[PDB]
Amino acid sequence: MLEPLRLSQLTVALDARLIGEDAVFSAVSTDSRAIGPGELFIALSGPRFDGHDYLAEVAAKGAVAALVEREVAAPLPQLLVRDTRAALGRLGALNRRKFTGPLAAMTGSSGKTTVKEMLASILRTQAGDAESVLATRGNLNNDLGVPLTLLQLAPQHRSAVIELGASRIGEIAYTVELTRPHVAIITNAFGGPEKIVEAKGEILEGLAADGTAVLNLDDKAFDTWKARASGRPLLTFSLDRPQADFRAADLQRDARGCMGFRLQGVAGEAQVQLNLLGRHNVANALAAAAAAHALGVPLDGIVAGLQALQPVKGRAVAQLTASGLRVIDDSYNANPASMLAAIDILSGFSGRTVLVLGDMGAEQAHREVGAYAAGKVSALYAVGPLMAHAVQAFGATGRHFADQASLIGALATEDPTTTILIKGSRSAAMDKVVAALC
Repeated sequence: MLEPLRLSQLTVALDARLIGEDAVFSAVSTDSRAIGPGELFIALSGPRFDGHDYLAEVAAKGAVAALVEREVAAPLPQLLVRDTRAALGRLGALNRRKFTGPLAAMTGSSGKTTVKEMLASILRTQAGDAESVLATRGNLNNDLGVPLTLLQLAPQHRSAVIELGASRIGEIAYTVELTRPHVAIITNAFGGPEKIVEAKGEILEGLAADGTAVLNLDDKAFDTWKARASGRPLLTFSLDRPQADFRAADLQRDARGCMGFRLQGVAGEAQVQLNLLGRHNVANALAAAAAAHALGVPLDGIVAGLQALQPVKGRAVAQLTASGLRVIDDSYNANPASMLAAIDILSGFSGRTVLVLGDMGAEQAHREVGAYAAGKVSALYAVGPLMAHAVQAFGATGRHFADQASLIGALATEDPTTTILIKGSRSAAMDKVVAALC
């Protein structure tokens, strides 16, 4: 928060009644399992629990008051409102309006998180100060996550990078109104494909008349979004089109498989080597570049921020071993969805490819993973009792191993130009296989 807030001064803003003594809070929590002294507890009703049941617990941990939508017959002061979700929203908006620094917001696919992390890297590198830039923590990006994020804005922040997510029409329109960005980015596009396009376009309505929209010229929804931008300043990005404001030429993988390119367009020209796999991440880099340009960052800061960004440990971390093997460490976690994506990542390499799996934390889901890999990778090597079903479904170039030591022994024979991707749920400990090779 920009400053502490007093209960009696929020009755107008929140249309609330104060019950009990006045109090001053300096942060908020929506969870009695993570609250401490000085904090306002906000009681939310959910599908499993009701925050209103935990007033004794928050009071004993030092919460100064509770925001509630019914009066509990209570161990601390209550600020009573009609809707605690809506009141949280108002508190987010209220705190945002005390923040005077540059603020960008982004939505689209899961690419939005990557654009957030790219842009945050750019801003923090340019500033030489990571704590001076606020960015949405994880995916705290919905009708609750956005205002909780805006409530983190504090006197040390000089700029902010907010992610907005949606699973319905109206959600982004609500949160972007709280957020009021100077720059809004849509990476790409509920009730169907046109509903998705309408939802993502809501981010543009949160811009002022001179706010900048960052749009993908390659997206089928470009025309619709440009129309909805209604004349606001626009920066475009493309992998294909010479007229886009931000462009990439000479896309090339380095030895790890990480994408490099030549940035072109209105910020100038420069070579950029990312530490990330995938052609689509070049497009995310262009969107981050455009947003940073709009916020005043020079070419060399854009380049340095993009090259500084590292993948999260155990999440598609590509690297070369001493023996010239390409190893993609995806060993953090796994489920059916993420297995399928990993297979598709590995399928983009042209040499021998080897998918290396441990059990997902049933037997049909393992069959489905094995069968989906057939036709996309050269071999499937796996360990774990459930993964026998994957190997069997995959076919004759699959191998099942009775333990990690024999799996590692097989992999130690793989030759340069081969690419290996290692993945399992946290319980499989496939990070040990990565450690043995790297």
